[PDB]
Amino acid sequence: LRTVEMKKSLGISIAGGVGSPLGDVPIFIAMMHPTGVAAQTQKLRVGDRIVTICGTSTEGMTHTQAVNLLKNASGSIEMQVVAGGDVSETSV
Repeated sequence: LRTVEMKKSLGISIAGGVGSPLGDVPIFIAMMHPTGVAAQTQKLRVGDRIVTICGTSTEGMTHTQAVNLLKNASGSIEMQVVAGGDVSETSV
């Protein structure tokens, strides 16, 4: 579990959520802009699953809900993540 505080775009591409094309899966980081704010933290990784955003659980969030929250936010944006662990995919 890692907790990150970012100030803004965040420079991440998020995927997953309730009702995703693969069913209800945790929100996750699918890509990251190489020079963006997320990259600059050196604490987020592609494949991280997002457990909380702006101090609230992602349990039950759809992809649209999570994206709208992140797009709308400014100031300090808290995120907590867990590593994907190569559990549901494999890094090559």
